Amino acid sequence: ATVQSPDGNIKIIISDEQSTPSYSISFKNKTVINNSALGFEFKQHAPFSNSFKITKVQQQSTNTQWQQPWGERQTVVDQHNEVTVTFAKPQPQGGTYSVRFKAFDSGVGFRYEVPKQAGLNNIEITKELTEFAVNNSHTATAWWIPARGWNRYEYVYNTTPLNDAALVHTPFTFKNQDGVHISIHEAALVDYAAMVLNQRRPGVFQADLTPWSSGVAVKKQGAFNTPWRTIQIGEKAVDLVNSDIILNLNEPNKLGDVSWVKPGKYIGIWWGMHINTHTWGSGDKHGATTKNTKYYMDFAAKYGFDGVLVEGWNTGWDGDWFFNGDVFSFTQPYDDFDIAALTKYSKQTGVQLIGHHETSGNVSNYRKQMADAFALYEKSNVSQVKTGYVADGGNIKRIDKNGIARHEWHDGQFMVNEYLHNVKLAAKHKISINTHEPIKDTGLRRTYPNWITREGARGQEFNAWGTPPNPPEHISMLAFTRMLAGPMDFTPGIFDLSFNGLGANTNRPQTTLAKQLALYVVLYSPIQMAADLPKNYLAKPDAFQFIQDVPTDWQQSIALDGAVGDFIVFARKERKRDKYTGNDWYLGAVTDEQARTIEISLDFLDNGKQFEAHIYKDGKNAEWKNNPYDLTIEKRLVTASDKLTLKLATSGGTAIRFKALL
Ligand SMILES: [Ca+2]
Ligand SMILES: [Cl-]
Ligand SMILES: [Cl-]
Ligand SMILES: [Mg+2]
Repeated sequence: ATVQSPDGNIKIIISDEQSTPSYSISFKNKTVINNSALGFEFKQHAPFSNSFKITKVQQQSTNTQWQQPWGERQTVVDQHNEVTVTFAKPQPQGGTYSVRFKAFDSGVGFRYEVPKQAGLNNIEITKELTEFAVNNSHTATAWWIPARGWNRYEYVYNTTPLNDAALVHTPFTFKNQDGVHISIHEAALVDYAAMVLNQRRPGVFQADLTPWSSGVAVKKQGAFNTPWRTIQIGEKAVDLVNSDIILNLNEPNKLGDVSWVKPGKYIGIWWGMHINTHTWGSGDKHGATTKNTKYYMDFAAKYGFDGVLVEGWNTGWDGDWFFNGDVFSFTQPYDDFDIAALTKYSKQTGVQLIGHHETSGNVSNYRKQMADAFALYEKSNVSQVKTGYVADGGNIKRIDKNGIARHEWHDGQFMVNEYLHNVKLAAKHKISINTHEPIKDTGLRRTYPNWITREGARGQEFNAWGTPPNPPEHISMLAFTRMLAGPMDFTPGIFDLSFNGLGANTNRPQTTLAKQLALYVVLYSPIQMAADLPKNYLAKPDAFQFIQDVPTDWQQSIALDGAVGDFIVFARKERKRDKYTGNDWYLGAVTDEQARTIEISLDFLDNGKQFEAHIYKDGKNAEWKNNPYDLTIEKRLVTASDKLTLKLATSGGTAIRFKALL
């Protein structure tokens, strides 16, 4: 069986000639994915592996578009060819299953659909046999983070030959010697275990499902489908970025009217604890006090921020909060945090309190309190909650039905279901969720638009204490790996880079000031933090104006140029909403440890309109180690026929507001 992208450049061949069912993929008539196996093994049920033959293919196609409630673009185009391939094996130990393939111009998705059949009752998958066999893997280069490690998704990216990537998380991005870029991920991860990629024979990446503590991967009753497995393929790195395949593979919005989900910018009592000017726990330096929260709310109201995150408001942080998962209350504030007074103040200022639920990995202590916790927040006019699951890999703690503690993975079926339960319950209270230590993004924000963002990668917080902090290349890695999954709460915008001393050997963002501004356009999220202390923004009002101006919701987004681990340039057009007319464009560019010159055409600007570019760029002598603050701000009249030379300092960047003129 064969299915091709609409333009014909991607071609998938599905076969039954090998030991098992298999597929392969060519791009512009060069094989990029060799024969790759399909099937399952189960704990007790007979395997779905060899001796299955193709009995039927069903071809169809799609050419449609749909609108996002919020996002990186307003209109999403869905154009693909589709084939459902049915496999059958005769008895004894026979069976049948289908695989559905969708071929887009930017990549392919496939999933298994196992129908009701005699003897398929309560089953437990122990292995998914799916492979991604990369052709010419000996000359390919990969950019990856290890899977199953003690620190979950929070690793800096490795740059290695593809054959060195032994056990990796997705999105898993690499390029072959021809320059073709490929990224493997998954979409609509629902009631199933996350896929890790395990390199077997060289270049053969086998699905490695994250298991329950008991050792099985996925529990199902009867007929079941898998999540989609996705293979993005493009001639350029930015072709991976500019694809909507992950969203297109998810089910449409199930929450109805989601106008109560509000993209916007926020600040927080947060960074002070990470740089040790405040504590999460009670005492003389407690961050989460009524007085401090009102001070942040006044600042937010004055400078145009929608909400104030406050961490450490609830009892249980005293001591070493990493070990306090059993004792957190999600309804009882500390005595110095007057939530009723802050509810009144939020209505008086128009600035909302943003809630915070850190579990330190104990999800049963959270689950038992969750209904009361969201009721309190709904009563308190709280519309967004940041959740947290800080614990080492494999050390989620749950209490089973017999009262016995078990350890689970953040990305097993158990936690996949746990996260979605939290999001669905929050939606009943009109609360949106920002998940730290999450399951990776698989596009479910389409289906549940209150799941607005997540962390699931090293963000700004590692620049306070990472030892070492994130390297200069980190953003340009994220843009082509983690960010292919969906939005990230990076918490950009640190203006005081000197709190631990300057130079290359201290814990600090290893960037220039202009790169901190560029992050607001480079890293998409519907909510963007201005992460720093308010007084640090008051010290730099001209630079702060960009953060005040920049939206977080976009009618269109275009990655204009870039290279993995080196640089990226984004242009985005604001969505018409709230104070934004919908006419302004924004640009952000960042580099790695190297200074870089990038030539950019402005032909993305609307034809026939004049713009005033407000350009925030590295000063002539800027360099991140000892001169990160040199900054130039320039105004320049431009149109679509103009061009721009970006001059990025070492770990530098540029941020631009293109203000449409009447
Ligand atoms: Ca974290
Ligand atoms: Cl994580
Ligand atoms: Cl960084
Ligand atoms: Mg580089």
